Amino acid sequence: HWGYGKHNGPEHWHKDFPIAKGERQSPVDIDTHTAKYDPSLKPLSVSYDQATSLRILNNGHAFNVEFDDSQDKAVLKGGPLDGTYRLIQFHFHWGSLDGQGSEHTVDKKKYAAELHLVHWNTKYGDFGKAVQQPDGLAVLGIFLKVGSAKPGLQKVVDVLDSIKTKGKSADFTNFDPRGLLPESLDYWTYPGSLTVPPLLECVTWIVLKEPISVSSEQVLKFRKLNFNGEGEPEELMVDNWRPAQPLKNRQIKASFK
Ligand SMILES: [Zn+2]
Repeated sequence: HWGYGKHNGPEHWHKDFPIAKGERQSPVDIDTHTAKYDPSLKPLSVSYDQATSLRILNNGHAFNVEFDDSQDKAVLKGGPLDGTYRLIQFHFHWGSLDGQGSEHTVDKKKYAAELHLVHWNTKYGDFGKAVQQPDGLAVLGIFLKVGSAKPGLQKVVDVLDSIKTKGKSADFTNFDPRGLLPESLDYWTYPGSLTVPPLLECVTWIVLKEPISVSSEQVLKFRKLNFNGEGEPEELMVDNWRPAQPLKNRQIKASFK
């Protein structure tokens, strides 16, 4: 099936998903000297006070923290967006070593990891319908560097032992995703896609400038997960990032001077 290796990695994905070579693929390199400051961009509104996490899942590519998205609870609005987008899940991408792991890059710099908080446009009624629309998703992307521990992440790290292998899930209630946000909400934005198959071109990307710091111990626990299922040959869940894709006919816009 698709994955991150020699034989089924990103360089192969186009065979099953020809949109991989499309016009608006993600991630991309953010060239900070060309991104234009756009004074028409609004502050991002992140309203996560009523977020209801339900469960964490090892899907065989990453782990997903899932939310109850049956009501307007946890919503992203403003910024570059028109309307209201509901939080469905978050996950990460990370490396085997701290010098790689992010999907977006900044002037070619790779961070140790990248967090994606995935939200769908409530004008399309459900997630499956939204991913069929060019404005269906808003993904908030946050870089991770290694240094001080992020206290807000520790609940996530300490449940990973229980979801080591593909197909495992665990109850994961009352997790507050505000604890994963940096101080500033300054951002870059551009139109793009999901970074895993089916690679749909339905995302407004919002990539925060300011990384969060996590500890080496924290990221080390991400790297003990497994891509394989229970009892199969152990292949550590590392390097689950797609590299930068061509920018083509797109502009990256900065919310900040
Ligand atoms: Zn992602």
